[PDB]
Amino acid sequence: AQNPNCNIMIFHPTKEEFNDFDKYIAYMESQGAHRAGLAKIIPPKEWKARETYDNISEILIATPLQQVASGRAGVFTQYHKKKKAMTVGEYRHLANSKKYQTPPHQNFEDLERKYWKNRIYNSPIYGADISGSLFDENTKQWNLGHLGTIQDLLEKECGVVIEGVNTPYLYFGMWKTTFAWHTEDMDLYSINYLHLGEPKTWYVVPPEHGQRLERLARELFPGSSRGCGAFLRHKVALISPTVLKENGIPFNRITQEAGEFMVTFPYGYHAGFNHGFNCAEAINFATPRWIDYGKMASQCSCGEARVTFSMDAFVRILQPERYDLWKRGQD
Ligand SMILES: NC(=S)Nc1ccc(F)cc1
Ligand SMILES: O=C(O)CNC(=O)C(=O)O
Ligand code: NI
Ligand SMILES: [Zn+2]
Repeated sequence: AQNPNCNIMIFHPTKEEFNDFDKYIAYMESQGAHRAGLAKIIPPKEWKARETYDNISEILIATPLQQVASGRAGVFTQYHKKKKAMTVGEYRHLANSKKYQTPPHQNFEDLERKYWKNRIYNSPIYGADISGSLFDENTKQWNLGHLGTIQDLLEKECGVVIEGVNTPYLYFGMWKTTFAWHTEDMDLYSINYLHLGEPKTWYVVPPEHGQRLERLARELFPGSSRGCGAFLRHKVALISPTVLKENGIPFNRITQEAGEFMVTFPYGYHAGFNHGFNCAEAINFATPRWIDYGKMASQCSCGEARVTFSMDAFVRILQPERYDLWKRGQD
């Protein structure tokens, strides 16, 4: 078996290899990349997402989110407080202000130490889940707005035609902005391109060990666990690498820099933080290997998770027994 230790693998496709997206995902998996839950893909030197990022300041962040923490440094939740709208130019200025800017640091490891020591004592503001794309329409390779849709994948594999669409989202981040431990909706893949700015550090649990993370989360957030059998779907819980190590949870970490893609694989739990002002673009996708994960995906039915329109069809077709209860939490 390839990659038995479930290490995060890094790929350097040639421009020829970068033509066929599906084929290269399949190649990565033939080398065992999915066992880690996360892979890095460095694009060919000849490739670019767009010409410049000089004219993005007028993009609107309609609902910036202030991420307010509760708990202890290594085990905490965050809730999202809605703030007034601001443009990307205004947001960048805020990110670079004395209150919010990245502190002096020696290297990525030093900054990581500072993040886990001090994150809970600050409330950074995130521009998340903004529908849109920064890929040039003439970019033909690995354009996240031009991927085959999940609905067409389900139709190709299972013969059922369903409603729904599948478009990218933009994320504008600043120092300490945080993404909580989660897998994707319906345990789908995700792909994330860091367009511009400071790095993003990722943590990931191998899919074959996801239930170990779930068990620890139930122990560490006992009230949340009683309230919902799938509360990590709420995307609000953080557990530090130190606490994961103390509890013997297998995981890996890696830092993504501007110009690099990350792919998360079905049922690969991940979490992380931004180093400073940046912009990422991400979208979910599927392959034939995903279908069995979609059939088995846990669901939140307590009402907190609240998902896109398009997940309805996924649950309806792949999980018909669960559909009645799930839809109740969504109305
Ligand atoms: N490459 C960068 S950081 N360009 C940029 C970012 C924000 C903005 F408002 C205008 C331009
Ligand atoms: O970048 C972020 O804030 C979160 N991204 C993801 O969880 C992802 O791409 O799957
Ligand atoms: Ni994700
Ligand atoms: Zn729930």
